Amino acid sequence: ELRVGLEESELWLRFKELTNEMIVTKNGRRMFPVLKVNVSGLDPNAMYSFLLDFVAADNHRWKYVNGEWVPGGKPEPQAPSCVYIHPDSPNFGAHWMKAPVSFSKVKLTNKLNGGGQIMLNSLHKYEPRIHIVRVGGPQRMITSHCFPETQFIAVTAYQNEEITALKIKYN
Ligand SMILES: CCn1cc(NC(=O)C2CCC2)cn1
Repeated sequence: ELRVGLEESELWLRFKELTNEMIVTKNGRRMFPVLKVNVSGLDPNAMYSFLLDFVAADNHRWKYVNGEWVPGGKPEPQAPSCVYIHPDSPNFGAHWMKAPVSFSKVKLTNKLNGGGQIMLNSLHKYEPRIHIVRVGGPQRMITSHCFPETQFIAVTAYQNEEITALKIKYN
């Protein structure tokens, strides 16, 4: 059975219990913590690409109001985000299972750009999701996994200094 797990879940849970925030810039900003996934149960010899996208967790705008995050009252349907291809893709099952698959080079932006950078809406809450795509073979296959532990609000600057402090303490 194909098993997908989150590396460093206990750290992600520290961020999550404060409401995690990720900075977005015009040119795009890398994530901290980095999404790292433990994968087992692949065919060592089969061919796979690792894809990353961000699901709008709800249809609302969020605002930091008197030291706490609160959703607006005006739901807007959230278009799905663009997909980031892990740069080691495409690659053998063995490659993907020998060390945690680390998305250290994805950059989160607030502006439509050449591409590579993933555009998110500022003050929307996001749930990271991967797709493991079996490629090359006749029969294609996808397996998808969400990481609730890694939810965050996209922000142009940090609102909760408790987050600012955790980011510095562990980077
Ligand atoms: C990072 C190098 N790279 C990989 C691709 N495309 C794929 O792997 C396709 C299989 C479905 C997505 C394009 N560039």
